[PDB]
Amino acid sequence: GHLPKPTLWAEPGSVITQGSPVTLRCQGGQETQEYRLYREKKTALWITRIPQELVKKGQFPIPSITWEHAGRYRCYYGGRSESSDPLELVVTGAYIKPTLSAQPSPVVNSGGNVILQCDSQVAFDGFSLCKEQCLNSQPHARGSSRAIFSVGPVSPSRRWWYRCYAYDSNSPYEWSLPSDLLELLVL
Amino acid sequence: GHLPKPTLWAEPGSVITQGSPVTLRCQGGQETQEYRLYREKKTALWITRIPQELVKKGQFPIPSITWEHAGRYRCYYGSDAGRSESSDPLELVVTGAYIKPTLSAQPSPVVNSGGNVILQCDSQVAFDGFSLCKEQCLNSQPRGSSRAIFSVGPVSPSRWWYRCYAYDSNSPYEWSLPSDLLELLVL
Repeated sequence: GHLPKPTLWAEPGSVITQGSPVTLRCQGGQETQEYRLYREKKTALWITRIPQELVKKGQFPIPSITWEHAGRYRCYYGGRSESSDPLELVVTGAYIKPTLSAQPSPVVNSGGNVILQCDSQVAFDGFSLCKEQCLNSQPHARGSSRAIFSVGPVSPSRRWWYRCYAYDSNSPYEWSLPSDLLELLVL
Repeated sequence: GHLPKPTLWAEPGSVITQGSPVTLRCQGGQETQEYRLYREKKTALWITRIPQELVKKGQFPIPSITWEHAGRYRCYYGSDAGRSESSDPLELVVTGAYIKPTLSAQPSPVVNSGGNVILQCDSQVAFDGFSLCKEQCLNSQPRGSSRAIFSVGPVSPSRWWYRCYAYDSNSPYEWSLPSDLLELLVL
């Protein structure tokens, strides 16, 4: 027949601060069941610890996330369906926090673009920029562990709040503590 | 080095009524990278008409979307000094190809907070695929014929509007006209 690849998502989201709650949702449609979540590359042990009741409903809750929970996940149901697109679960708070700046400034004209700079006091091969949806960048040419991002066009009609993270690619799903919140003043 | 897989999204979204504009974004680290957008299973000619000015900024606009625009896209950046993995896929859907299905509450649009309700998507003509969208979407199956059943998890006050669609699995990104909006009422 036609078993549509299910939809996988995290609530409240996929980038969650260590110690905090989150619930992985897999839902193909109807009231139920044969949902099967698994982490890519290394079996995730908490999944096996989810009450069949929640699994038929496609709810895989994590009361208190830990670095061990991080990873790329996919789920399916069942004949079976294709695996859902990957959901990368991220935990933050593992390394010192970088600093986020807007060059030249947070104040920018409507429809314009601004360069956001993420600087780390300790070297890293990976940086992330999220808007309270993240962007992933490698370091930038001239900087001692700094990634620079380009955001725009900005518009007043929208909220432009950012935070950036530094991480080691050896474990791409464990990010540093978030940077202070950076608010863009569109004009 | 380390080449972080780019983030690929669409503005204003991945479900666009036929005739409307839509801009697919593929972004990464710097101000300009050699981004490359491509569709799966069938090459997308429209991507080649994109000026290099936009491409370097990772922008790939579609002024007026058509059936031929629907599809599974991914992108990456660099050159064979280093190209990144392809971004997570983005399924670009185009709606309004078929007669709209009817969407109903099973037993009713007014439910107790924390409760679950069954949504039914019915079509006057056979379709092997259905989709339910919260004004994201989860796709379902019938299932000998014509209807789809979706179960929406713990309903909470902290807004619930839905529209459903019908489609052919042999053309999974071309959806029908949307059913009327269905507002759920929490008590």
